[PDB]
Amino acid sequence: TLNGGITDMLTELANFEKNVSQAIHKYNAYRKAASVIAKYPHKIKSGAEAKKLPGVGTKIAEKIDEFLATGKLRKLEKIRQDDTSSSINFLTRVSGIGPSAARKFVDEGIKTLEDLRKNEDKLNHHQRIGLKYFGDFEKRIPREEMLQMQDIVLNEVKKVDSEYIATVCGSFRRGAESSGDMDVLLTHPSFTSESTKQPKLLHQVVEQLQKVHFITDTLSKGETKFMGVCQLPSKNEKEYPHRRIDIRLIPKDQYYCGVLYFTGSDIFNKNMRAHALEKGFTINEYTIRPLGVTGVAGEPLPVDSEKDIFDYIQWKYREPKDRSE
DNA sequence: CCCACGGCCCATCACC
DNA sequence: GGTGATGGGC
DNA sequence: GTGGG
Ligand SMILES: Nc1ccn([C@H]2C[C@H](O)[C@@H](COP(=O)(O)NP(=O)(O)OP(=O)(O)O)O2)c(=O)n1
Ligand SMILES: [Mn+2]
Ligand SMILES: [Mn+2]
Ligand code: NA
Ligand code: NA
Repeated sequence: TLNGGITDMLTELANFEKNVSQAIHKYNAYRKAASVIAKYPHKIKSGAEAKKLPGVGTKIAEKIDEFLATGKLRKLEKIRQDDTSSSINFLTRVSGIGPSAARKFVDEGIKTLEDLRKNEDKLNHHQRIGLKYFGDFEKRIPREEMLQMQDIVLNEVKKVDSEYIATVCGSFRRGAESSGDMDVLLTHPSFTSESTKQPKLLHQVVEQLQKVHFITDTLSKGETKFMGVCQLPSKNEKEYPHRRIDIRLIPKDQYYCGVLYFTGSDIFNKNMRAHALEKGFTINEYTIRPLGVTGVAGEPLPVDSEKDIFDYIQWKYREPKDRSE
């Protein structure tokens, strides 16, 4: 909340570049600037002060100057008033509609929730589910409900096979009081980086959760990755909101790089890979690998904790609750 | 000045 | 029909 | 939009 007025401006500018301009690198630029400003311990009094930070350059500093002088930014006013940009920005709030589809709809004169209902025939399955649960999907999930969800997922997973390990990651694991969705990491001793020892590994768990009517809809489903919709049961009382759930099956011998990754935050992961590279390592969601002189990655290093990955790249260990960058 | 900007799974659509 | 191309998501 | 090169 120290520099919240600035980070809101930068976030809104970022979304505009992603959704409307389709400039993904500008989007990331703004997001980067917002994050670096966000973990800055003094409250910014001028743009030149902010320009000291990496990620904040000339253009953003100007915008910070204009904002601190007037409490708003003209560029954002023009954007909000512009009706095509407005329409396109809104449609992307529907799951399954990205910058491309949103722009295509608006060009056809389709630019509201009602217009989407009226033209439902033009939506794919994903976009239809997103439209259906539009309100629910923009609701935060209180941590109290996450724990109820966690209990159910962990248990039904046990009911299929007790050797399964299901770990809730994401913002939940970072100890957030509310989450946008539920992220589940799944492993089994059969599945390592050396085979396909079980087929239907992810299917069994998905199917079991559908059977107890916890999972209600499927957005996508393959052999290692499920993207879908879930809902808590009601005791008798108003229904719980339908929630987004992601399930990711990962080789058991790569569990810790997996849980590090799926815990996030997404920007923290960009920071960690960025530092890891300066220290002669390449990290992804699966492994950490050393680099030779030529910039050629060796074979995966041994990992048996999250702290192990931190030690290689010589970072002091940070609790998941301190990765919300 | 100029360019690189963590990446891969899954669904669908254009094209043959 | 099978594909390669692309979008959307994490 | 930014910073390293
Ligand atoms: N581009 C991306 C997208 C996601 N991720 C990782 C880090 C995230 O913590 C994890 C899950 O993403 P997520 O569910 O969209 N957001 P996250 O759980 O961190 O916070 P919420 O908005 O869900 O409450 O995937 C990433 O590293 N790079
Ligand atoms: Mn999440
Ligand atoms: Mn998620
Ligand atoms: Na700077
Ligand atoms: Na969307």
